[PDB]
Amino acid sequence: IPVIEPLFTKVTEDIPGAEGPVFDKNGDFYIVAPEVEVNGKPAGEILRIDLKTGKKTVICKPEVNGYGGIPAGCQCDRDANQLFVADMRLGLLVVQTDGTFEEIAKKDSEGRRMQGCNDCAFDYEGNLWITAPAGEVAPADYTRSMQEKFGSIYCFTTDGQMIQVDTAFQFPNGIAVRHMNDGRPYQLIVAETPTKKLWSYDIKGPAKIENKKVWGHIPGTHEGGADGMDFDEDNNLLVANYGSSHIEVFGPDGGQPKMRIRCPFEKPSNLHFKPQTKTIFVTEHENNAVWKFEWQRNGKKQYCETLKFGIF
Ligand SMILES: [Ca+2]
Ligand SMILES: [Ca+2]
Repeated sequence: IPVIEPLFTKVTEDIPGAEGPVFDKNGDFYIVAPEVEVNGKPAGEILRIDLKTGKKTVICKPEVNGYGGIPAGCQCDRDANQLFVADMRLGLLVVQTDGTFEEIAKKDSEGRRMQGCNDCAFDYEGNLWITAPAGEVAPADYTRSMQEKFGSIYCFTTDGQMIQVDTAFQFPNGIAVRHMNDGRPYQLIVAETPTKKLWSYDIKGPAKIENKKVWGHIPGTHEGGADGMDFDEDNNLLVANYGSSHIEVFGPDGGQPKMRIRCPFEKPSNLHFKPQTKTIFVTEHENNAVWKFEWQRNGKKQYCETLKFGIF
């Protein structure tokens, strides 16, 4: 498999469990620090990074009734410049730029208690597909599906429904949505970390997925596997292979990677493209840092980059 070795340039450092990189509607950059702790208890943070200086500013330190969150993944909204954040303890959060936030769901559409989330992906229809590898949200005792298959998948719809669309995953992690050229959402890709698998589903409509399939295979037998993921403008899927020192590049049809990207570290965690560029910001756990490198092309536009009142 072809492997490229692009220059990785340092962005920022010392962010415990550096995760969920995201750009907002203003082009501002954000990173989540799920692993920040205060006396052994979770006290996760959501930070804004000044790309010019690399200086950090924590805008939000989410906690509900004394229970600190473990913010792990982000997506920027389109109709409002707010961030939807997958939290391993609090579920789904909506965080404002001023640092204020709200807890979206205690329970799903079936009245079942909400599970802690890790990552999420907005489709062009505005529906948010979320991976839920943790057990029930706080106040429940923290649990994660690294060993047992109780990880779930949710779809938070435009009409405000938190619908569990699937479950029985062994740590569902990264997630991405494939769209047709006309903008129609038609395939969901879900990373199941320890099993070294990328699963796919046909999106038949909002909160409606069918035909679960093993879409791709993540290289290596190291501890870890597929973490964060995103598509480039040609629909190639770049997946951070935690523990392999590489970001895998799958073609539109999946299977085995068609190329790998060597990182100057062992634990790439998540990645995100800078709008209108080929620049991919990469978070990694070895140094709890953020880097950036130039990919072959621009990234696929995130939902936040689309236009509600767009003519074409
Ligand atoms: Ca993740
Ligand atoms: Ca991303």
